[PDB]
Amino acid sequence: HWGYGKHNGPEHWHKDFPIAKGERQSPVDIDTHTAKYDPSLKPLSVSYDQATSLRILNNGHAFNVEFDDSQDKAVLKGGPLDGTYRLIQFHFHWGSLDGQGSEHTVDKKKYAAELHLVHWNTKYGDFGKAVQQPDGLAVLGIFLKVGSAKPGLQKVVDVLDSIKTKGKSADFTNFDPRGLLPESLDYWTYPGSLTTPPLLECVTWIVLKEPISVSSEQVLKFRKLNFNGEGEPEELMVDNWRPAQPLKNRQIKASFK
Ligand SMILES: [Zn+2]
Repeated sequence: HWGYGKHNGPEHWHKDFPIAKGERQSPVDIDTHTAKYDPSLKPLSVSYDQATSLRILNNGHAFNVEFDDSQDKAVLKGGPLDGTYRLIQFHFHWGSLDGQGSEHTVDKKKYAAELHLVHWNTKYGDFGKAVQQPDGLAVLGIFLKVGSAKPGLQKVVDVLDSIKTKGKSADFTNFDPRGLLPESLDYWTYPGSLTTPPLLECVTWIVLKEPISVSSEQVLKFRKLNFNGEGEPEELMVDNWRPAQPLKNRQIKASFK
């Protein structure tokens, strides 16, 4: 019964998921002075023009915007990756206040939120098989700061009322995830894990340097979601982020100087 409260939050997760204290856990602090530029990293290739969104779901921990991943329609390639990784869903982590909410931090700076575009390695055939492999997933992480509105996020904001509580879903077709990207694709990369149980160590992380800006009103609407199901005492869906984990024997690489 893991979650983000005092009694079931990230300091507890190790009791059901011992990998929580593992060698390549996520998120991490990105120390920008110690990350090394790696001139051998290729530019990233984000091919989302044929992306087919289907549905949006409140899963009790976050909301997921789900995609049709039965063919190579929206893929991530290049960068640190070998092969082709298919988009399956995106979600966010965010805070109760603008001073916190992101999972990765940059020189200990916390952003208001963090977007995760989750992709799986097509060499493993499906998502469930991919998460059992050390190179099974590529997660594109994008920070959110509060400032100007993000026009391409507003369709997401406007559907959240219809999925307020755990287990609720809604049709969510024709959403274009290109409208969530910053201008630059400069990134940091490192090997890590899912940041929620089961905390599997199967992720190549690709964290963009450039945040996107969202409005105060936009993030206030994320904070009206609920962790509870319908007809349960209201617990607002806020601070659904895991804090930074020990880097251990890992090097964070930069794509840029
Ligand atoms: Zn996430």
